[PDB]
Amino acid sequence: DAELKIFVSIWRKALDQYEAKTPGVKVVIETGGNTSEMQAQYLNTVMSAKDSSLDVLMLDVIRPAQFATAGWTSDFSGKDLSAYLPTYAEANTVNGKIVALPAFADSMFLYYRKDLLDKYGIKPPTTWDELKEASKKVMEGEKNPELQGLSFQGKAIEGAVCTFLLPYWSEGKSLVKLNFDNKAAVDSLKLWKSFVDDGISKKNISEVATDDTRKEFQAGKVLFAVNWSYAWTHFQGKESQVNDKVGVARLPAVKGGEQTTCLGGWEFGVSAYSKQQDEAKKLVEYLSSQDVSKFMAINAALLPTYAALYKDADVTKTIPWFADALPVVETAKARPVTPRYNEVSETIRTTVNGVLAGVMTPEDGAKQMESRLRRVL
Ligand SMILES: CCCCCCCCO[C@H]1O[C@H](CS(=O)(=O)O)[C@@H](O)[C@H](O)[C@H]1O
Repeated sequence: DAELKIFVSIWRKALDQYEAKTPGVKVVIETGGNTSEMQAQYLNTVMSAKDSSLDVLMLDVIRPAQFATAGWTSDFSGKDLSAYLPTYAEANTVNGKIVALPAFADSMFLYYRKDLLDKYGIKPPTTWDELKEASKKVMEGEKNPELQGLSFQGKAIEGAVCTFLLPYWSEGKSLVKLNFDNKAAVDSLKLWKSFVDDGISKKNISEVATDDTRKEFQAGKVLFAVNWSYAWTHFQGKESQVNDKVGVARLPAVKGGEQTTCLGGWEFGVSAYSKQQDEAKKLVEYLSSQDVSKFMAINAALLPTYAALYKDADVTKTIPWFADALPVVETAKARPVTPRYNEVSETIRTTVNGVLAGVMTPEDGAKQMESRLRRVL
């Protein structure tokens, strides 16, 4: 018997299946913020205070180092992660302890209006330069002041960390020992600024969060969108203007660079302060199972944590492009692994937001970012 509390901020469907096979166990969803940094700030407060209310925590792929070192989670003792994609086995392992079980993979893709590219004879762009030239050509034809060339995240949210690193990684650089490439940091901030200055992105991109990009593209207002796999279900759902009008490509590269992307995804941890440790673990073993991974791929376009589900016939029937997504996820670059990740994120996202709001130049942004990261890495 148990009333379990899960922090998830279609999962209700998965929880109803567990309840239907587990008599005397009911599960209630709890929330605290939309974007991941908001969820982190909240969980820091209640975990710091040893709050026993939550049993299971849905945590971002960037969280296990913090949660492990603070002793905020109950480790899966003797657990083998070898069935999961190795990138997620590694992320959920800290000094040899299994901190959490993978919930779903994720990576950033380029969503595009394949109807608009097709009308203008344009191929999916492989460089930001090709994306600019495509946007200009489509915008000149459409004469549509509501049509944005490129939606990307400029709000001071976790997503803007990812935004900063896409061009940095593309140029072949790494952040981590801190290894700050100033030229590539300014080049990243200049690129995102250049879309606002050129009109290819809207004047207030600094106000745009992950799900703003999702809603605006879904409403038919965006040619090109940087986003995560979950967007797909919404694009092809009942309140979309873009059903059957969406292509998915690897992100453009910077001139002469690689088509790199950011690793994302989430995992289920058990709270160290949970009073229902045994039933919490059993719920997490169900939620991290292959059957539930498959259900979440088909019903919510969450990329699987199991390699085999990428080319499972029921998964590809629903989302054909998942068959091409496995190597993108497998090769995706990771945000720095550190217990102090919240300080890394805070520095990077506020610098991106400031540059895009015009509050600081890319040059001053990069300098201030490097000074702040030095005290943290
Ligand atoms: C039914 C459940 C749907 C939720 C699936 C996507 C959640 C957002 O997660 C993605 O974006 C984060 C940035 S942000 O949007 O929080 O700024 C990244 O950190 C994550 O790694 C990535 O998976």
